[PDB]
Amino acid sequence: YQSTIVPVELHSFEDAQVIGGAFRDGDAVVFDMSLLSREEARRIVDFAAGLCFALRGKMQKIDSVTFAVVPE
Amino acid sequence: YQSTIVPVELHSFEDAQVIGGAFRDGDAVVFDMSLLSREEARRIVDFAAGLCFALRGKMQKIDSVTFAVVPE
Repeated sequence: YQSTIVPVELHSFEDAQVIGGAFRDGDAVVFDMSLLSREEARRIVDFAAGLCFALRGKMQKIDSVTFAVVPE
Repeated sequence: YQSTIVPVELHSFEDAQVIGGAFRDGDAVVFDMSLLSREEARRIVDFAAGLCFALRGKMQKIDSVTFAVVPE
């Protein structure tokens, strides 16, 4: 069974849990921050860095509004 | 062998890895943000929330400049 990257269009910092749940279960996540304020985008990236640290994953910047988190 | 909470006096956002390493190994961490700028304190708390989410831990606010992360 294939494990396609989970795409997430973010709406607020509360959606950090959507990236977190998928990544915690072992899925790569690609997320879009273009509907967020500058403040909330920063918050998401910091939360995602904490996810990656905890589970030994890697965060990749695709562009100014698109990042991916990839499991170990 | 006892597992005493790890106290961390933070100096920059780079010290998120000090909270992260201890919490990832299963230690509770109590950290002080009184030497940080407002910007960096926010960044630390968001990174710590990502750590807690990933490993099913809990973050507790002690006061405006002191928080703890506790493993599951």
